[PDB]
Amino acid sequence: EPTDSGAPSAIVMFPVSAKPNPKGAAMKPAVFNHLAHEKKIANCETCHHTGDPVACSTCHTTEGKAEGNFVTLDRAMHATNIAKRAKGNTPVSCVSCHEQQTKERRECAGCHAIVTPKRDQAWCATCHNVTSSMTPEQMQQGIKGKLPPDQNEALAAETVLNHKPVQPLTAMQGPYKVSIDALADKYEPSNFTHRRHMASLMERIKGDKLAEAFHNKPETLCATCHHRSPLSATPPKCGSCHTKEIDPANPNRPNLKAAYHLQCMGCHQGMNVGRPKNTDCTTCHKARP
Ligand code: HEC
Ligand code: HEC
Ligand code: HEC
Ligand code: HEC
Ligand code: HEC
Ligand code: HEC
Ligand code: HEC
Ligand code: HEC
Ligand code: HEC
Repeated sequence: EPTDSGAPSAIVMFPVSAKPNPKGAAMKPAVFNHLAHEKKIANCETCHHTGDPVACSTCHTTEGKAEGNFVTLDRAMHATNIAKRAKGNTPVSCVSCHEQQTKERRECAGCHAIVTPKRDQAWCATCHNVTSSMTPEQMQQGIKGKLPPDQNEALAAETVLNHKPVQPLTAMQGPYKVSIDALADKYEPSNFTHRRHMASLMERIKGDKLAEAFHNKPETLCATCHHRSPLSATPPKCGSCHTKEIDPANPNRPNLKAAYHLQCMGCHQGMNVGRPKNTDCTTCHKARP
């Protein structure tokens, strides 16, 4: 399948710099699947914000220059907080649109209302992924904008085709139900439908390639809720980090009650759950007669 646009189906993107880089001091080049993107975004100018479709690096070099308003390659590819242009087009970055996706799509917006992205090495590597078949020489030529289109296409194509998404933990790999009773007092324990929740959440995003590329560890989705602890099938209790009472030390951290409310309710509201509403108290935990 060829692209409508006439662009290569997948493209390797290099760190175009005014500073010579004989040692290849750089991030691993990024492979952009143009075909898959263009099939999801009809407006070519959403990305090619100046109109004519040309490499962003023609204007956005690592150092920045006149043609790009000194907006560097780093900024053009990872900007967040991009201001809405009063007139004309509001450019997008790779990161901002991806971020847009998690906030605008109901199936993404529940977990992403409660997830604080790590944006660690694994996150960088999702984009910075050119096949290891790329040689230092090819790296040098791409940097100089002298890599032949056929070699670029071939490196990009190999990258796309050699990708194998990670096998996540099944909902059967987590507990079926969890009696959340760490604070049981005025109400009964909340009998959480742990497995049903996980399974419903995963089904809604099954096959999404953006989601699959960035959820790249078997337990990543478990970290949605079990955050700030090593990826694991048996994470520590919320109660191990969240104190019953506001802890006067480190710091502003929600106490346990708020941790549960903010987390459970935060997702429900993020993916517009019909029930329970945050005011449906006995739906999550029956009042104690
Ligand atoms: C896709 C959404 C990306 C993620 C996440 C990260 N980067 Fe990136 N960045 C990506 C592209 C398309 C490009 C341009 C092509 C290239 O690889 O050069 C870049 C550019 C950079 C650069 C500038 C070039 C360089 O000197 O190698 C750097 C320094 C860079 N990116 C760093 C970086 C880091 C550290 C990231 C994780 C925290 C990261 N990027 C994620 C797109 C994407
Ligand atoms: C963002 C999700 C994209 C949309 C939608 C479209 N394109 Fe694109 N294209 C974009 C990038 C990030 C790249 C790689 C540029 C790089 O630095 O290598 C491009 C590249 C092209 C090109 C090749 C430019 C060249 O290297 O000189 C062409 C001809 C092109 N794109 C055409 C094109 C058309 C017509 C679009 C709508 C059908 C379109 N693109 C949308 C990403 C984005
Ligand atoms: C030169 C003809 C351009 C090409 C090709 C690309 N960009 Fe660009 N970019 C250019 C200018 C002159 C400016 C500033 C315009 C203004 O409204 O200020 C921009 C700025 C951006 C930004 C916004 C940065 C921010 O507001 O902080 C982004 C994210 C951006 N550009 C992205 C981008 C991408 C991804 C490109 C290829 C698909 C690309 N630009 C090409 C000029 C030029
Ligand atoms: C919205 C306007 C986008 C822009 C800007 C960029 N990407 Fe993107 N990304 C977008 C969607 C909707 C998807 C899913 C496409 C589909 O098949 O469903 C993707 C996903 C990716 C992926 C994951 C899969 C793959 O192609 O490897 C990668 C790593 C990716 N996007 C990279 C990427 C880079 C490097 C970008 C700037 C050059 C970039 N994307 C911009 C939507 C948007
Ligand atoms: C809970 C079951 C999730 C759903 C459904 C979706 N995502 Fe997700 N995502 C989740 C977690 C816990 C993480 C890890 C954060 C970090 O520590 O790395 C992520 C991460 C992403 C990312 C990368 C981080 C970022 O750039 O913000 C992307 C781009 C992403 N997720 C996209 C995404 C999309 C498009 C979804 C709907 C189709 C989606 N996610 C659903 C957990 C969950
Ligand atoms: C699910 C989305 C919730 C909604 C809606 C409400 N609560 Fe909640 N609550 C939730 C959890 C998972 C827990 C932990 C239960 C425990 O035993 O560990 C709590 C806890 C409380 C508590 C403390 C425990 C108790 O006294 O038994 C209080 C008093 C409480 N919740 C009050 C409360 C009120 C009044 C709500 C409606 C306005 C309400 N909760 C909604 C989950 C959820
Ligand atoms: C939010 C939607 C969750 C996701 C996604 C996962 N889990 Fe979970 N889990 C979460 C809560 C609120 C609870 C209660 C914790 C507490 O301290 O009250 C749990 C608990 C567990 C446990 C403990 C079971 C037991 O004590 O009976 C385990 C072992 C567990 N969770 C595993 C687990 C795995 C492996 C996940 C991904 C497949 C996963 N959880 C996701 C809420 C959330
Ligand atoms: C220690 C290893 C943690 C465990 C286990 C849990 N959480 Fe946590 N969480 C912890 C920190 C250090 C922080 C504060 C971060 C900061 O910005 O101050 C929190 C924060 C929360 C919050 C607020 C929103 C957030 O940033 O994610 C909530 C809603 C929350 N935590 C909920 C929560 C739940 C329900 C837990 C068990 C499933 C849980 N946390 C465990 C660190 C620790
Ligand atoms: C998204 C990441 C969620 C988190 C965190 C929690 N819930 Fe949830 N819940 C979620 C969905 C999307 C729905 C609607 C139905 C669907 O699957 O599409 C619900 C539903 C509930 C309900 C009713 C059905 C049930 O399975 O019991 C309850 C009572 C409920 N949720 C409780 C609950 C609690 C106590 C949570 C934190 C421990 C919690 N949910 C987190 C999405 C997500």
